[PDB]
Amino acid sequence: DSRYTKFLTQHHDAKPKGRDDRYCERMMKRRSLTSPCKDVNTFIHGNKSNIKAICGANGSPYRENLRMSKSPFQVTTCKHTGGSPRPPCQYRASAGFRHVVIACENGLPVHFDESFF
Repeated sequence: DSRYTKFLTQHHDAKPKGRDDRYCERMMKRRSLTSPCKDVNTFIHGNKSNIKAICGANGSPYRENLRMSKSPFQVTTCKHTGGSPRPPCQYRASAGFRHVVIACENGLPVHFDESFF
């Protein structure tokens, strides 16, 4: 697989071990996002319940089909460097406490809008 399961696999790490370049390199490999190297990928920290609530009362409609969180989240964005689609995949991290924009379907998060950052 469902789009919700895919979203958790790609975008949720509750208690990150770090929030730097090496953290991104290790996590992109662990979540199988390195064949080919994914260009940009954000991990959202904290609990799952707060992320699901964006699809209800803790989010607001944003543009035609997206939703913006009403409060900020701890996030780490991983951006591919070197430009080779082939692994090993090197990444640069950008961590922050930011509002996030997602898409929801059936009350569940199914896509992360990387372009918002």
